[PDB]
Amino acid sequence: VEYEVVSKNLTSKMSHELLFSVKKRWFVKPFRHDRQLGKLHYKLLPGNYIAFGLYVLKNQDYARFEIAWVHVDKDGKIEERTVYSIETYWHIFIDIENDLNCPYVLAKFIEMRPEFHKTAWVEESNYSIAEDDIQMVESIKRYLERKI
Ligand SMILES: [Mg+2]
Repeated sequence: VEYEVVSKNLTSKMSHELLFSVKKRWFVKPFRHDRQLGKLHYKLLPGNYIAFGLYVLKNQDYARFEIAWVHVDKDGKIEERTVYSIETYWHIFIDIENDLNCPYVLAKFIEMRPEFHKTAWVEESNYSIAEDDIQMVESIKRYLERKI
């Protein structure tokens, strides 16, 4: 199964979506990264993945952050759900990058946001976090709650 997520930076707004490998425990290698529509493409062994989404209306100093759970079965059948959604000031997410005491995956995801008018690029990372998906997703929430 190849699944589609949006990844675009426009003068008005950005929308930064990234899948995550519960299995490899670090972001998923996209084969194609379309700059022509604002899209990423994915090759993924059927199983469990976390969609990290970041939407930002800059003229509103606005940013909505969401974590969804992507469950796709051995028949290729997709089903999603959001597990988490926070809304907040965009300027706050920027500072979270520099925040040292801030969940690495979160603090790195913010870092992978797309260059102006282009598509965020997932890198070959052979580093793996300590926590399993649940512990992680939690501390990513534990933090944001406090950081707002
Ligand atoms: Mg299942």
